[PDB]
Amino acid sequence: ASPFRLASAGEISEVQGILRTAGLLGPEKRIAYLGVLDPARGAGSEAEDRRFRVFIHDVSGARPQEVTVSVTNGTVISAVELDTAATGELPVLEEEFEVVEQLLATDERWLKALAARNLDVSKVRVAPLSAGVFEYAEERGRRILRGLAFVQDFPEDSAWAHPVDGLVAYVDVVSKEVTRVIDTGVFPVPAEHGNYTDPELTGPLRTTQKPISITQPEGPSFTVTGGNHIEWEKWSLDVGFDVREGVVLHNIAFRDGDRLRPIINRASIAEMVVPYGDPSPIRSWQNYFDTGEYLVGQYANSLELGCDCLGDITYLSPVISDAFGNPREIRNGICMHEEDWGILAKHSDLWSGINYTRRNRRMVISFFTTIGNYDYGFYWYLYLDGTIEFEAKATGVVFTSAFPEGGSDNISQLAPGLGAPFHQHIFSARLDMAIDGFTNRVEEEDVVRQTMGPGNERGNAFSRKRTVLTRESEAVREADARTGRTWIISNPESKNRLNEPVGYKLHAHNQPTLLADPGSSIARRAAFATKDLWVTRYADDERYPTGDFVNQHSGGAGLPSYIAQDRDIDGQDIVVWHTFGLTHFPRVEDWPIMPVDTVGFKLRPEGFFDRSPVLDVPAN
Amino acid sequence: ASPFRLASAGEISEVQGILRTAGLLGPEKRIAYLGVLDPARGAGSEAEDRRFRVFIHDVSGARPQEVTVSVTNGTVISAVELDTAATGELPVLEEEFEVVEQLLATDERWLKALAARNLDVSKVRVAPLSAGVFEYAEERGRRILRGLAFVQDFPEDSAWAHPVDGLVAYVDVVSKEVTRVIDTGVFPVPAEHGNYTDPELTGPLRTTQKPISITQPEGPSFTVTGGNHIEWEKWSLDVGFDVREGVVLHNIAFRDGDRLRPIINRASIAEMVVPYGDPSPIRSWQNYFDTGEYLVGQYANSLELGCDCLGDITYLSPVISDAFGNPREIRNGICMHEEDWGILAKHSDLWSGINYTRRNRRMVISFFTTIGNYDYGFYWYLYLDGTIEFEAKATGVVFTSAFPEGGSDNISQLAPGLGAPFHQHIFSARLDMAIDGFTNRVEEEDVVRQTMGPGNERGNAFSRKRTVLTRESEAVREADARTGRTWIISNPESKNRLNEPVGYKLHAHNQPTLLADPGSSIARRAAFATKDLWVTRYADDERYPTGDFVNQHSGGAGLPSYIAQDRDIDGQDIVVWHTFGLTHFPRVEDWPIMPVDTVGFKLRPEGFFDRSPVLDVPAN
Ligand SMILES: [Cu+2]
Ligand SMILES: [Cu+2]
Ligand code: NA
Repeated sequence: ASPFRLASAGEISEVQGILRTAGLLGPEKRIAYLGVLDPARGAGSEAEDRRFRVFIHDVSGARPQEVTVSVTNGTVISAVELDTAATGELPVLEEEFEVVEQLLATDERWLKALAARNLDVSKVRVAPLSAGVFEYAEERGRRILRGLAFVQDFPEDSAWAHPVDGLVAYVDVVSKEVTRVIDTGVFPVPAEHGNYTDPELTGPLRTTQKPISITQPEGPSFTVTGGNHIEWEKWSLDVGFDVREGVVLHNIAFRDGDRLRPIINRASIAEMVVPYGDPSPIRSWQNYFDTGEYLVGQYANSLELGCDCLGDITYLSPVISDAFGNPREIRNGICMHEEDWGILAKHSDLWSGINYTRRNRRMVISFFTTIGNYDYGFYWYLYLDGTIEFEAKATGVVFTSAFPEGGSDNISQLAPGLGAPFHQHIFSARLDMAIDGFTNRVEEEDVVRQTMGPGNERGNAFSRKRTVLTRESEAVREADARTGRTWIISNPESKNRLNEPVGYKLHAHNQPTLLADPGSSIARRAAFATKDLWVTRYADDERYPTGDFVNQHSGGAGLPSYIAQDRDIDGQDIVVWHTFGLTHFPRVEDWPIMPVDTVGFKLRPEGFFDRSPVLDVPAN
Repeated sequence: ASPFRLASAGEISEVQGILRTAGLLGPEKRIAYLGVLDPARGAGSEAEDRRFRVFIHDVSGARPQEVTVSVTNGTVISAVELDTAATGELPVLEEEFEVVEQLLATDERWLKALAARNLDVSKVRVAPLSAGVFEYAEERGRRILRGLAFVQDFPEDSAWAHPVDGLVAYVDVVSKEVTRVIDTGVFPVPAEHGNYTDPELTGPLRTTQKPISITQPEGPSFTVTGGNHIEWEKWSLDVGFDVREGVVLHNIAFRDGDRLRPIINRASIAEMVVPYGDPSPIRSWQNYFDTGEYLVGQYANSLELGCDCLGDITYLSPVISDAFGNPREIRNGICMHEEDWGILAKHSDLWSGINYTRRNRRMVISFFTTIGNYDYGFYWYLYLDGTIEFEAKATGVVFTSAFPEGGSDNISQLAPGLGAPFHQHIFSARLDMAIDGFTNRVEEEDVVRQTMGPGNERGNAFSRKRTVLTRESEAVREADARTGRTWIISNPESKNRLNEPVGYKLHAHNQPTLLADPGSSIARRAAFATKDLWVTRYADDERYPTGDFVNQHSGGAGLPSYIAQDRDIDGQDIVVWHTFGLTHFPRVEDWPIMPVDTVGFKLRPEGFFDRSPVLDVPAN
């Protein structure tokens, strides 16, 4: 019934049938992206029309197409031919990754480079990576992947321990041509293995860890209805899944007495970029747009009970399309559970004699994705007190290189001869806000220091200032941790019982933003990552901070083009885009497999409620 | 057996006897502080000598004394008379709290102020607050408390809902004189109650929460020996307790193979200040030094199983002295337990076919204190991967005032006519470092951006720089979140297998430091709070960042005086002092009892180990 329900296998099969009947999905076509469109703005609107957006690639080299289909009515709504040299290439296909290593194994330049290093081609793995846009004019309008080589000594060996530095190749994956092979010189291949399940490396396993048992004897406190609608401790929301963005939260609302009060209409991680900071020509092109180029939902893991998710777990198993339009289920791809979260509130009062303690808990919605060497966990948390938090967990195996003799300013040493280039992991959260409805505004709040003098004779006073962002051209903001800067999203037409506008406050971690030179290719393609906060007026087609087609696309799309419209955002339907990330100088302890590091953000009520919203929590 | 064992009831009883026989503990004497002294520096220290430091107050007006006694030998080691106008007053005594309300209840100025407001003196509670040092020359050398009034409508009523603004009194608690009563005008006393257990306010309690059962069927993974020595998952440490500082961690070390490697010699929260930013003369003097003036350990809560600490809990019950030298047990004052902490490391490798997941855990050592309206939880965490983290949890009831007609730049409105002045909560962690031994140094690490040009043709490179702090005069540092600034504590004489000095990196939260004007009394007395990081050379008597006697001390004591010695800290026995805090603009949701907010810091290994230290964690 719900328009926000997960896509079903039948819906995906029906999209395939509709495309086939329309003549759009013959044997030379491949589906590079397929996802459900959210309902347009309008309460009720069209009753039931589930629409899907499809990007269709052609392996014969014909122009690709963007197609919108109505699965309800069995019709193609629109189909447009794309000029990829202008608007960008489609996302990378899983089947294109395998092509790179195979093509290189028969290229005379590649074989000659490996022979110079006394390497057996049968043992050389090639990491196929997105190409970006640089100085190679022949790449415009072609689908290019770039390949970096690693040696696998035996089938269970971690190839990441054995990078083949000084060598890179570029491959046209449609015409199946190796365009360039670049060899800047022989580096020793690091010889130490990185096999973290080898007892020679682990030593004997610990026998000291006693079990921790987390159980819910009466079951969990949340309910799931309609497949993906959650009700938990006054919160209400729908859990969506999109092959590009991964988990998407819809319709986040809080039940305050008799009233269901909206907070966030749609929350997602709408892009994530991983730029590398090594100026070697072997790697200076390396920038992953995991969301926009690779599609993080496509690579979601099946999560194992007791290992990945511990406790009383409820799973969702989202369905995506494969490259031919057949449904593929990601079994146990989303874990949901509640967690104890320590003390919520506590006070022992001398004068009244009352001692009061209450415990907190949070609802957790998570998934994990694996892109090559890296593994990322995406965690959304809802707390009893109205706080919403996102946390990204980064782990996996660091990307490696040789460590140059004499050292490096841009690479860490992990093991003898083994380096790890400096890089960042930067996320963009897209928060389509709906604080008590859609009439919202953003205020920047700074601490204000005051000078000792008249009206402040003891020099103790301090204050704060709020500045309303009224137009998009002034809504590109930077962090300032030293002034305690936060941003408040409020509804100027909905007041609390003190006659102040209701609001939520965004607390950032204030980590560095994109470090690359502003003139670089990556700064132009990932312009969102250069500033901490952007606010736009809502528009149906403004979905991603990097635009629709990120692969091999120059600048020109995404947030800088949206904000040029300079739209009114003072008490309007607005979207907050928050950039946050980790700057990774790898340490020895990250090798041979990296312990989790985290980054995120949170939103806390700011006069949204008329008093604490957790006065009705029982004592247990 | 261990020199670091908790003080026992028998030890305190023996101190009382020694003082009594020496003639130092007559009926006019009160113990304001008593604590065990740490062993002096000595890698061959064998002969047991348990020494206690005592501050003795005299209620008849005679000079107080600082006394050191040896419990082992039954002797007074030293006894010095204190000139408090010079070096500061002794900490506030619990018995002096009651004296303020009783003295004001018979003062004709106070009674006339209450009569104008139609307040029954029997219902007026007085919060007894520390005085600080301001313009009143008559207070130098006298023990002063200041009192602010709150109305309790009935014995179980929350008086904090009913502040009596416009009224403050100063009291000499030794001569039992009311020195000043200041009445700046009548403000309405806010009438709404704040009784968070009243069903009229809570509404019906939730019936939706289902239980979360956390058990350890084989018991916990840590061992406790000698009363307070912990071994857990390669970690080794001693858990101390001091009536001023609270929980103190000693001898933090990590067992790396067959070697016990020291990391931190002593960790404590050595001061915490709560400065208020309301310029009203009723409150412009208000600054709590909860550690230095009140002693946070003496107000530690007894923690209840299943409410305060959930899971398989091991308790410590520290012993302190009362004002007469009798031992007093704080039953269940410290909770220790381990808890699951999500994913530790995870990777699914395409090329090897190996799927790997391990879970993380942390050891938790905590206590809770209550000082008047506020309640603070102090949490130390040890993680499997070598991370050490501190977290403070702030809750309780916010301090209130009237909300002025026409509003305020320095006070939030919480309820009709009820205000909450702006304030901060600022902590100082004192970390006596011992990274692989005592020869340590500190480096400041900044991210370095690079410009596009030769050697960086694509404009992607970035780097970092490290600056060694070589003398105390250059070791007062500020945060810089925009450049990703961290501090590394390393041992230049102990190298990892890559021939780099072993180290640990301190990650701050980069919250604002003290906001008061630099010329203010509070900036002088809480100078530590004006900067994020200080490094000193270790000295036995440099224990607190604010000096030994904080109460009514005129300023400059502690860190500014220590740093002025300008000692060598480059490869020496050093102490790191980290300032961190919360800036609190109270929100409606903080009333009538405030949900927990948190702040803290963490330390992560930085080439301390030769590879990841958690390769031997089993799958379970
Ligand atoms: Cu990384
Ligand atoms: Cu506060
Ligand atoms: Na919106």
